[PDB]
Amino acid sequence: PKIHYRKDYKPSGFIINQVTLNINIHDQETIVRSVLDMDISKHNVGEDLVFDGVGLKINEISINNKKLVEGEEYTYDNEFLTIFSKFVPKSKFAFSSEVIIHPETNYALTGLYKSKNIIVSQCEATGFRRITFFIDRPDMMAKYDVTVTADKEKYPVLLSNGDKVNEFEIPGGRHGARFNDPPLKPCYLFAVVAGDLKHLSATYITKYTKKKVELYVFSEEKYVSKLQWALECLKKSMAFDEDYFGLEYDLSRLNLVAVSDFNVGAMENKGLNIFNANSLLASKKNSIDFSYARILTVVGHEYFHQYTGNRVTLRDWFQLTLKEGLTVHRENLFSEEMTKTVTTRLSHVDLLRSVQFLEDSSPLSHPIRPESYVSMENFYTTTVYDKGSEVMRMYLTILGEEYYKKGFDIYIKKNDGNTATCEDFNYAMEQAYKMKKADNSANLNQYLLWFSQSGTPHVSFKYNYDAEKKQYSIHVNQYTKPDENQKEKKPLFIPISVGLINPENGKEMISQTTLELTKESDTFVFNNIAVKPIPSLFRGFSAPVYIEDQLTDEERILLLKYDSDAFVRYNSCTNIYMKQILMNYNEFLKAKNEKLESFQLTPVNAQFIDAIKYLLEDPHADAGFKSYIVSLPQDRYIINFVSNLDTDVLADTKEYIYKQIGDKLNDVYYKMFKSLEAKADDLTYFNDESHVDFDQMNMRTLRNTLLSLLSKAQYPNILNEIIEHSKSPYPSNWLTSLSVSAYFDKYFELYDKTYKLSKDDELLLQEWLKTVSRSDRKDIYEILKKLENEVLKDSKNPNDIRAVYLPFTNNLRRFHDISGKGYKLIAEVITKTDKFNPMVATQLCEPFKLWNKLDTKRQELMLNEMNTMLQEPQISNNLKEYLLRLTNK
Ligand SMILES: O=C(CC1CCCC1)N[C@@H](C(=O)NO)c1ccc(-c2cc(F)c(F)c(F)c2)cc1
Ligand SMILES: [Mg+2]
Ligand SMILES: [Mg+2]
Ligand SMILES: [Mg+2]
Ligand SMILES: [Zn+2]
Repeated sequence: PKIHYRKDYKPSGFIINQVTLNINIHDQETIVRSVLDMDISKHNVGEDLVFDGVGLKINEISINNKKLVEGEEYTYDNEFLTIFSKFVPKSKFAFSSEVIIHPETNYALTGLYKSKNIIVSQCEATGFRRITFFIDRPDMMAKYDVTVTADKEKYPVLLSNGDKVNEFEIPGGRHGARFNDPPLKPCYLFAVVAGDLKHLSATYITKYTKKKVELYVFSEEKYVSKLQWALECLKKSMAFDEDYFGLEYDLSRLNLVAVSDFNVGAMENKGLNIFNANSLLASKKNSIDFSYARILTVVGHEYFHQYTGNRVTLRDWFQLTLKEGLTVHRENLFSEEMTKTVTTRLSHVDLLRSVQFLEDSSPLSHPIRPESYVSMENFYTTTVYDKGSEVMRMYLTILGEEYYKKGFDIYIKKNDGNTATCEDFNYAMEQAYKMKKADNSANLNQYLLWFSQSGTPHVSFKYNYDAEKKQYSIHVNQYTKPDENQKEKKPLFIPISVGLINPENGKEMISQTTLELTKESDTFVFNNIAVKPIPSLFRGFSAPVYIEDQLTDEERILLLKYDSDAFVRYNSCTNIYMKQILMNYNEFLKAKNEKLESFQLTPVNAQFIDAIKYLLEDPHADAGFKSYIVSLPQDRYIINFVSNLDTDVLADTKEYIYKQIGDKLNDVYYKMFKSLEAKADDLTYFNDESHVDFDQMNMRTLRNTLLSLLSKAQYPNILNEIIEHSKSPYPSNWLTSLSVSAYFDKYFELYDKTYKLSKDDELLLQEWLKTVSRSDRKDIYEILKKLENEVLKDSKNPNDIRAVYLPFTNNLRRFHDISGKGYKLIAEVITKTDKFNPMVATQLCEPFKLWNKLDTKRQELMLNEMNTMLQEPQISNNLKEYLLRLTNK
């Protein structure tokens, strides 16, 4: 297994200047002819010419139109085509090849493949080599001239990058289209699509150049009525890049294409963005509310890549976070501006501190720019994406908007049209830093440790107030635990956005302030502080760290009620919950270990419950924020704070705390569930796909959260509400009715009702599958078997497999059944999936990421299943390398 090392980067001895492709799609095979106009680079030392080429069937290869012969002049081992250096020209030459590939049976969904009746490519990271021979790395930038031919009846729509410059008929019912893309691009941005596609289209006029851009959104005919929101989102994305960053689209046309079979969310191929249908298609009758923010996010993300990834690209794959972290950050700015809801930022923090913090304390922990890799298909991690985004966001926090925009424009102007590295971005940010500090000696050299140092920093606080001096001090300490990547961790540049709240009136005591912590510890002193404040720390979650606020629950309640910052209010609530959870967990654990016949549990803080009621009853307070405060922290957030976590004890702990709060607040919950109905379920715009109301969707989130709490509590006659909820036109509601009916004898009645509502829309049926999978049912294992036999069967669609199994893996009580039956089940699915889709098989390993954080019995059970998977003779490269790293082999 070849290990690639970041320090080993060297430019190629060759240059590829022009790619001319002929892709001829036939019924049982696809023939790919390619001419590469090539040259010898200044770094050449007379080496063999080695092309990447994976799974290609060679018909012929030639240099300068002279056919090469296997064995004497070249070897091919199904991975590398080697042309011996004595046959490689010493000046400009043409390399040509004709190969046969087979998209119909390409179930791994990389390279050229068939998704239902659509032929589609996926080339990032190293998938272009599955289509034709290439030096398949992003610094080999070239011009592309691409012709595609196909049966006209089956494939009337043909698309590739660039301008369509010819269309022509071919004998035998075939036709072709030629696409010329003159701007240089790396091969991972190549794409081709062929199918019987239907579309919506619009014309966008850019802000400054006033160029007309044609926008096309494509799907199969059955779902063309689900394209409208995506088109709206694309217009919004273009306007935001113009308005915030001053950046306009440079091409005449942008196509977005939905396909049913896709390994991830979407892909930014230049002018031809290709999407998982679940991240492009929606309608109000056939989609849950989550689809609307998802499509906005993913359309936005792929659009923002046109600058941060496409026009400025990567020198090498170790720079992945330079385009992904930065594009996630750009999408976050966009979505926060579009939704105007605090829950957009809170949702990203919620994901980071559960999923990404877990990764960063697991054996898989890596920095956002790793030092090595074996599988690029395993490289696309929440660390690279989401911690990367927080690292890109910290530059904006440090510089402020005006200087951040100045630094970003420096980055774009200096690197437009070229490859770049993480240092290039830090350099541009540093220039803005010098401007802001009015100090040409200022630098961001320490900031580079965010790219190289793995692990989550811990930031802790102590305070001092001198009432006579009116002097307040915040003493701050930072610590990152040593791990496999650094034995000694260095202090980072941590920006701490802070406010000081007057506890008597709730008002701000200082102006906007960002503490710059650059040492292992520092003391920040504030004068003329007239009363002892409550500090509001890491406003907006200003650095990706474990925050240890050292506040009392009384102080946290005051912030929860009266602070100005949504994150600090949410975090103060989180911290109150965590203190309770750890305390009750240990009490339950003691009772279990000591086999106690009786014991006591510490009750939930009554002033905390009073504060929740106060916020819930405030009509001016935000419904999305309300849904967060009545929900306990994510299990994957909690696990970062408990060694040898017994999942049964945690489930008992959560149950006690929810029952404590519900015993006091259930009448409030029910009153709110009823009073929110009119605005939450308003149908005024149900048949307008352009009208999306994120506040209204948050009201539905709150109602569906409250209904779940009330159903679990067996609130009197709540089943009446559940049944009426099942009749709502909104899938978010009627799928919720299925979920919350798990606690009643009507579950299988609603199972059948909602199945019939879902079965005729591919994506809605996947949402139904997720709802069943996550149902809190004692018979969930029997239910999963029913889904397997009746709905899923032997589908190779990743959306189907992920929908059936991943939600169930979050069932704390049942997935972690002490028999190990849940670990056995998912391991069987992983091994089965690995036969045809190694990338998705590795995604299905997600529940095992926390294996060494569980109690010792469950550690043993998970490890046994992982070792069983590792012993499969046919295990893929992806899955083997992932499980070897995860099990510390
Ligand atoms: O969809 C997402 C996550 C979403 C983005 C917005 C909301 C979260 N991310 C994709 C992305 O960054 N798009 O810009 C992304 C695209 C291709 C690959 C990828 C595919 C393969 F088939 C490979 F083999 C491979 F090595 C790599 C992995 C990820
Ligand atoms: Mg092949
Ligand atoms: Mg405008
Ligand atoms: Mg299907
Ligand atoms: Zn991306």
